[PDB]
Amino acid sequence: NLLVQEGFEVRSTILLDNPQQKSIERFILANFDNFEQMPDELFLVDNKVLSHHDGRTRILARKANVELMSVTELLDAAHVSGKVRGESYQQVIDALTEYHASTAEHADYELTSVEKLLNLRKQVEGYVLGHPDSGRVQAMNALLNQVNSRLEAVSVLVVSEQSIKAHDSFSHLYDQLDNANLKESKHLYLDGNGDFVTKGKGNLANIDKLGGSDAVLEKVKAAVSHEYGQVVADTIFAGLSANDLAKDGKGIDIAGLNKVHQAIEQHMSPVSATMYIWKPSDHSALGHAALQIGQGRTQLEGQAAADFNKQNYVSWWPLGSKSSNIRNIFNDLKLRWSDFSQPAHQGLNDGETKLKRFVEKLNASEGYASVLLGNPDMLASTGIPAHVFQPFVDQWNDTSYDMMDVANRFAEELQKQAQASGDPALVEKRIDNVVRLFAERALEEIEAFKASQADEGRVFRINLEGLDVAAMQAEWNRLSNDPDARYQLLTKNASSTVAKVLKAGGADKLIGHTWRPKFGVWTPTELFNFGQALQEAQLEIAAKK
Ligand SMILES: [Cl-]
Ligand SMILES: [Cl-]
Repeated sequence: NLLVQEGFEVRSTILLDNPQQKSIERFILANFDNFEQMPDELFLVDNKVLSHHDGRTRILARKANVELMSVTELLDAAHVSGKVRGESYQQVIDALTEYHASTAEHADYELTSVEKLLNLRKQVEGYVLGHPDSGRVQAMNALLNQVNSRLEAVSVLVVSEQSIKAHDSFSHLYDQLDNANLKESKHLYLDGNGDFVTKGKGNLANIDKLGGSDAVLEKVKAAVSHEYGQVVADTIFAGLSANDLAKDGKGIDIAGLNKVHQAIEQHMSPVSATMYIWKPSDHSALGHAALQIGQGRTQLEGQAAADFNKQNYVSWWPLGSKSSNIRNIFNDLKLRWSDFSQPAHQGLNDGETKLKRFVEKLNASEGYASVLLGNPDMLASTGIPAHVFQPFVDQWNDTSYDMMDVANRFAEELQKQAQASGDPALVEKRIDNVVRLFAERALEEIEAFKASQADEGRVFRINLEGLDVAAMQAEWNRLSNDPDARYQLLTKNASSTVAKVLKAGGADKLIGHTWRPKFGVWTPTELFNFGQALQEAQLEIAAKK
């Protein structure tokens, strides 16, 4: 047989764990049945016994094998003849795709592959929250059970655990609205488990018995309180009427649930966003705009809060990626307007020089190939499909340092791809744009920062209240989280990207009417005046209470 040493270890490298030196040890070897057939890791935390083999965490016993369905398996299970796949169904399919993607080169308990898993849960739940009569629900429920089995097995080993939002949070509810796509007059009800649900067909009874019970309103209150404490819950419900809470003044519809959402936000964080407007003293020069989205309801601490902050910063490219792209093409730098709005009581030279000698070096397409294969984060923004470039990226990276032949062979492929498309002008412009448009844009920005440090203009700030932060965060996430979204930022004003994010957060509702910039195009001077009208709208709203 084999001996066990100090969790524990076994040797003929196979770890073993008990939650420690009790009579639970008697239950352990009982389960164990064989010699070479042993999982790398094995655990005993509760009535559940769990193992980690390869990259996969499983829950083995409670004294049942659980495969998450593949996308095609799900296509077979959610199939409903005659019906088109709607956005809600697409959001799920995509989230499942992104998940199985992550278990390929990660352990299931890594935070990346858990955030993936959570989003799946988030997307399934909202599927059902918003489409209770869909012929899809059976398959969704089957998938949901699978996900929760996965979360349960895995969370034991997730290191932080903080990102995992309690099943009884206000967040865990609110998160479902995104993929629910619910009409706001729709009410929330509770089922025979007291879970949140909406009803369509068995509807009439619930519709008739509305004032009859407050279990729904009290569940929502209980949720807020479990997450934000009784003080927050007391305070924000104290100033929410019954008709704020529901069109008809009974229970809670979705409009109401959003008012609970926003209310929590104003409480935790009075300002929704800060708009920055750089007005250079003018070399016949260009003005700049950016927006910092606040933290709203979000409860994060330390490093993760700083990260969240940087990722909520709106410009012509997401900030973490801009930063790395800039280093990558050469190899700390701070690239926010907030960084230069300090005034005299407490890099941009090595980066400015390097970038000047890059654009002008680019202003003279074989060289291009070398740059994209260096920057794959940017190469995916060119519109060339992964399966085409990756062979070459791979060749460049690992295979023997035989670089220049590959760089040349890649350039050839780019032209075969431009022809295939049936619009080569367009393919070629897009590659060109990624490569060099980004360089020029980053350069011009760094130069504005410098111009501000050398006091050659003025950075204006507008602090905006009353907008839907979460909404703004999500919009900006759309606009920046895939390689295409980014190409779409690259080729427009920061001013307009900002205006799209403001509009997501409720801007127009605030101002009252639809705002149109002169000619229909955003500029920093347009954003500014917009900014100012939004501020005037808030006072003529908060002063109304
Ligand atoms: Cl949506
Ligand atoms: Cl800009």
